[PDB]
Amino acid sequence: WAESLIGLHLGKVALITGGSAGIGGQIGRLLALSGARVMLAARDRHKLEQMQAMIQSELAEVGYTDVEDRVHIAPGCDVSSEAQLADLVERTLSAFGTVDYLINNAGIAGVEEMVIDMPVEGWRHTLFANLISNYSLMRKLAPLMKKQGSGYILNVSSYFGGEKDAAIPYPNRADYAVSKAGQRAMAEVFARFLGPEIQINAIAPGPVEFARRARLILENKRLNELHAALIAAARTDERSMHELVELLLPNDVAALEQNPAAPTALRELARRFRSEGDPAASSSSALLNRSIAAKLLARLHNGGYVLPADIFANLPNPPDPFFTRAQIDREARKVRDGIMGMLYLQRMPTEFDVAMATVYYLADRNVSGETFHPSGGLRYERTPTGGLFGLPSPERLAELVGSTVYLIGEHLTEHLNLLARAYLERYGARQVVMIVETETGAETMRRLLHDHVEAGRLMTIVAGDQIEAAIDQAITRYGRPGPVVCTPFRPLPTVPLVGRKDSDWSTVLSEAEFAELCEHQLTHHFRVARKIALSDGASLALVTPETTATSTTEQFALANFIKTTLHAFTATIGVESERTAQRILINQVDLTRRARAEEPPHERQQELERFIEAVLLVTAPLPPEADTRYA
Amino acid sequence: WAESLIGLHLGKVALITGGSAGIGGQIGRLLALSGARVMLAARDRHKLEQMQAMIQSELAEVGYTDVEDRVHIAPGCDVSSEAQLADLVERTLSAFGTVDYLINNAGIAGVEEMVIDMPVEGWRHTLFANLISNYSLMRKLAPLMKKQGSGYILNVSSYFGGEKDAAIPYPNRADYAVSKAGQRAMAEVFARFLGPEIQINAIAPGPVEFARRARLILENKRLNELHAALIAAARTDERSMHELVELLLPNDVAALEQNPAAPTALRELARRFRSEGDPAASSSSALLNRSIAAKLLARLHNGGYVLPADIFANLPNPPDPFFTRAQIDREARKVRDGIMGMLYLQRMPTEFDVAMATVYYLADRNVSGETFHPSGGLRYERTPTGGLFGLPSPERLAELVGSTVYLIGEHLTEHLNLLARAYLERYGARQVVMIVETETGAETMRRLLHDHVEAGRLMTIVAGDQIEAAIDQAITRYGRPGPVVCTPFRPLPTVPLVGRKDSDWSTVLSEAEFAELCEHQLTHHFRVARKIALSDGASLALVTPETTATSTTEQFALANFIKTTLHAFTATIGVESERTAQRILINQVDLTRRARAEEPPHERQQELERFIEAVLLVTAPLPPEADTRYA
Repeated sequence: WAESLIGLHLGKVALITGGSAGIGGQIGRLLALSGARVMLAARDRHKLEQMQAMIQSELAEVGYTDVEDRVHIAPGCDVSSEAQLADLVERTLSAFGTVDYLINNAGIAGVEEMVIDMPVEGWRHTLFANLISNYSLMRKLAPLMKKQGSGYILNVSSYFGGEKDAAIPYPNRADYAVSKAGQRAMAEVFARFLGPEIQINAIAPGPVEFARRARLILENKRLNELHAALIAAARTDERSMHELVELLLPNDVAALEQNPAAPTALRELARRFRSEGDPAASSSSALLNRSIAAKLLARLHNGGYVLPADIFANLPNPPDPFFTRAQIDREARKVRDGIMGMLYLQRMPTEFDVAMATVYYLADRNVSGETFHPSGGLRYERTPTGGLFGLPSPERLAELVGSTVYLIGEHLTEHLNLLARAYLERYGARQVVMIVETETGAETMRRLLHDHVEAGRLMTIVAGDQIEAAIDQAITRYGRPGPVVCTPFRPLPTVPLVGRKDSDWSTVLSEAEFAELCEHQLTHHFRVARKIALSDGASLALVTPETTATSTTEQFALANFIKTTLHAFTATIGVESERTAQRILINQVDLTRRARAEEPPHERQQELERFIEAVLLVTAPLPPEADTRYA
Repeated sequence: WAESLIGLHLGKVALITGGSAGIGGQIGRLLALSGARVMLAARDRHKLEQMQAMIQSELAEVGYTDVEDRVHIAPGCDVSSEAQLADLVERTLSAFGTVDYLINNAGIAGVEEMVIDMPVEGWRHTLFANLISNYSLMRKLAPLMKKQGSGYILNVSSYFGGEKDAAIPYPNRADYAVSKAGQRAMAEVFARFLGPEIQINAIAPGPVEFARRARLILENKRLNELHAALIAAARTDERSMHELVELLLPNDVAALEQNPAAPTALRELARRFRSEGDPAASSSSALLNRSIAAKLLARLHNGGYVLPADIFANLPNPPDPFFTRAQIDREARKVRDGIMGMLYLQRMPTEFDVAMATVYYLADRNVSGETFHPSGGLRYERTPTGGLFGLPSPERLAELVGSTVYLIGEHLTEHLNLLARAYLERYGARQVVMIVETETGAETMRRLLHDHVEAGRLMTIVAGDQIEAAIDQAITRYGRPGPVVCTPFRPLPTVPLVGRKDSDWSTVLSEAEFAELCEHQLTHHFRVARKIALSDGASLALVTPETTATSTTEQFALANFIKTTLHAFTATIGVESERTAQRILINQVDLTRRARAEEPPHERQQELERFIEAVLLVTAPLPPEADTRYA
């Protein structure tokens, strides 16, 4: 079966991260059979050694000699560590000389939580492991590729990283989805710079070849239903969140339902628990357990709600089982049937087959900037990214009277000034809280908005790199937001994206600068979305970098990289929020365009008004339902 | 070099249309080397025989025996003819038994004109040759594939057929672009029905490996500039189009520029010809030649303008050269440099290389509904298809007072009623001309709109299958349109899209019914767009079929097929119109959605209002420029 492969990649040197198992192991195996010398990098030494021994044995079977020279390993390699990536490249070049194929295959599942349960450092770790590592190894290996005249970079992405002009939501997986989309976007925007010498493509396989995860889903559902009901009740109830949570302390579903003084949101939730609950499960008669309570308390504390850390210290523990085996097995079959039901071909691909298709694809010298699907044929949700638009309804705009608006930004002073004035002057917002990065940014906005500052309608807060603490200041001092608009603090850098063939690339976008780019243009939005969703914001517009007719070709590339990658975040958290009955509406407003000629004197003011209308379209709330006694 | 290939497809039977040359010939060649028995179909017998002889010789070289049994040909095969497709399938099954791989490769370039110069029968011929042929061969070969448990359909599409969620404009090639997009859309929507037994995918290669075409471009540019200026002048000049064309009869650029009584549009055009013209070319001193005049006369006659057929009979002939060799060679280099400048890899792929990548791809058993790019890495324009939107500006809506609106449809009576009322009652349109297919449709709309009928604001015309003649009736009797809205006359069919494994497929969507689908859901819109652009309509909304919660799964599939395929048309004619300085704004409004659960009692009226707003957004004209003496 290896006859088609032998010789296909003879004389190539390949580095495969995550090479000890899964798709990466099979790509390493089949590249070796096809004649390439391979360096397999992974964290676990023992698994790598077994893989290396298996491959070398198979090479000897089909006639290669000196097989120890053809398959090397790099154990203990954590691709999230920049120092270890340098060590890996040094080890590889010492073994084999120049690398022909960089197979960026390593990937961690990530935090596996909803955004509002996702620690910021956990999100960052996923980005370093799954996305920044890919840029870093390219940055270390592309100079030698370009010098020798040929090279190939393959980022092993995922179907759940989306496609060129559409985003794919991956609820409870926003960090993973963003890193996958970033892998594809890196190929899309770096191809023109890396050509003609170097090809760069992504592969995005679909599903490839349990009770514990199902129980977690049910525990998460209980958490979401409680959190949404408490957030909603605190919105329209005179009682504090502290007083509302005290209603849950008896941990008695029927008693809460029957409490005439409990808010309707909580009473109706208790009725649902009793009706939809399995009578053999204690979740049908108890509101929560200690694990759910602690996670709920963290959500509330992370949303700026004030309540004692020991409020659940005397919570009665429901007896096992909280969910029955029947409930858990039912959810597990639902998960499995959902995944199987995606497959047009009704059969799960193997890792071997996906690797074989990838190894054939690597022979194709005429593709760059593409995302190849070695398996696919999937019925799954899809959100085409952006377009023509208009203004929202007059009744939705009338809902902005008296609102509290947060605006976040620094560099886009003209946008921030106009947006503040539109909310305040056109739609009678009560106040605008302007959250900037630095004192210099604060003074700039205060001068641009001096009239509204002097009248108490424009407040400024300096966030620095502590945006969550700044939002807590806004919550405490000025009240929770309705609309929030989040723009990046920083402009895009202007450094080269590739080096000249005979240069040392010393001025090219560094590994650290790429990480800084992700921090200011992706993580910035995730932190705001996380905090604002937790803090009961009504709507949130995420704004991507601006490009103008004077932007450089590299800035256009990076803007489109950010636009594509952020659309995966926006799509995912949108579906997460909808499916969990959070009310917050999260949307993305793009300021950039792919080509320079598409940029706007008069067209400038027209472009700024279009931005204003797009933001109003996604931040103007719906009017409440009418009083049924009269209308 | 064939070592990787031998055995890869051993025992497969493949039918390749367009198999005598180009990519199809190389796919046939490499499939044969890989062990498949191949039937090569093409029109020219001699070229096919040479290809067959070359392949058989190569098979004998690498060790196959009885090579005449491995490579057959089907000469004189015109895939645009349904009868010849039946003959081809009978010939193939007689030779080889069941076909494993259908390689739908045949394709003609098509009409190679702008939509407004494109004969309707020429458009239809391209659809039959390039798109309907693909369905017809699938319909004849899929039953045997499903019966034996395996099969593969590959539609050889093009990069200029777009991608899953974005359209790619191909000006002067709308018929080709639509057929290419339809090939991809057929794979996308039929995959779920054809699985698990049958895979269906498309390939969309980019450019693969002149003075005459450049001269045609320059002649077309002269045509476009004259036509746009005449159309514009007739709009605001008291003189008839007949009288305006008489100003061109001296065929003297300088005299027209200097004529104080000539409309400013024509005087400024003549100045441009003199300034931008090569003084050694007679196009700098003569307005047109007899070839351009005849094509211009056809445009005007096809737009309902009245002027004698012999109006250019005494036109002075400009001496050669009309365009200089320098001008022609300059345009030729511009065309070439444009295509080369697309390639990220700065090198043109060969037909052999694209075929090799396709033959490797055919081994992948885990992909269906995909579009594989065997070459790619292209910097080219892209229009992401659809989304959130709003209402247009109040000043744009005020421009609708006194307008003449055409509405075209029959089945969507509720949409047509509401749209007519919105234009008439909300925005003070002067009149609405309702163009339906049948008398029964006319009486239905007349009853729904009886108040506006009785008041002279709603006129009805019955078009049958002669929509162009019906529009001429509207032009003559009621005046030229501003906004036009074009909806399909017919609903989508409800027949099965595949048959049961042991059935004869007698109820499955027939080849004729697929052609009828294209006529009513694609050609219908092309004919209207062509006629309305020629007739100086100000805007045109193309509306795709409606789906509701009661639509069948097959109707959802066909609606998305039409939506994807029509977006290629809309994108192409949009860019064509913009690049040639036509003022007409053409956009697409989609009524369907991919999934059934995404369909709307109350949500129904909300969905209809959204449709109204989308149509107003693309049909409300811009206000004119203000009088500079005062503002």
